[PDB]
Amino acid sequence: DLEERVVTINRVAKVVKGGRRFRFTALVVVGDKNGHVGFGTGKAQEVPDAIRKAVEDAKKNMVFVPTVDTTIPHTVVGHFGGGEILLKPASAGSGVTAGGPVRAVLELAGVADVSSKSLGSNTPINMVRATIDGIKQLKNAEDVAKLRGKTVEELL
RNA sequence: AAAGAGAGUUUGAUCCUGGCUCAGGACGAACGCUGGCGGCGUGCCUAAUACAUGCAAGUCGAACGAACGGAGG
Ligand SMILES: [Mg+2]
Ligand SMILES: [Mg+2]
Ligand SMILES: [Mg+2]
Ligand SMILES: [Mg+2]
Ligand SMILES: [Mg+2]
Ligand SMILES: [Mg+2]
Repeated sequence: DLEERVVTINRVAKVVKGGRRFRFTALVVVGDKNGHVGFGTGKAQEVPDAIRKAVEDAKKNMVFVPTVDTTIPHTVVGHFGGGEILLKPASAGSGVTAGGPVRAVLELAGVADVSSKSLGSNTPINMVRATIDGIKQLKNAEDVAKLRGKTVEELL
């Protein structure tokens, strides 16, 4: 299946000679606890329509998270735009410590032991983009062992 | 083995930079409302300002000076 959570909704405007027109832009993070997660944005005159459009957008750009032993294999840093998110492994039973959007994306991804810090701006969309970007350069022991032509025991 | 949570605020709406404020912990603490008990601790942070009253450094007859029972008269 696919579970979704709403992050934020913002009312944006645009000026015309007859006044102004407003509409809502909604950010939605979808994912399942198997290790798949994604984010999306929607825009509509009504909030539920924006949520539905954001969900449909998020369903099209899913990614995967390596979650060996329910923990990030190694620390990484995202760098998208003006946001910075640092993710590092945590011990078993430590829970998840993160900011709002980062907590949402990590919880929907499926990880249970990870600690993160925000080192940049606090704009939610840039925070989510930075978190996903940091998730990009994750690694698995088997994959790097195959890349370097050796076994896991030799590498670890 | 250890390993870090953010929020509000400049705009008609944005994205950055930047300051201000708040969410936590600790006192030899003080003030306000209130107040049942037990154990263990702490109590002039200011005037090293001025001091009633009492006690805190004396002891050795094995180196040289006591009343009584009591020799004797
Ligand atoms: Mg797009
Ligand atoms: Mg505040
Ligand atoms: Mg009191
Ligand atoms: Mg009282
Ligand atoms: Mg008591
Ligand atoms: Mg003193």
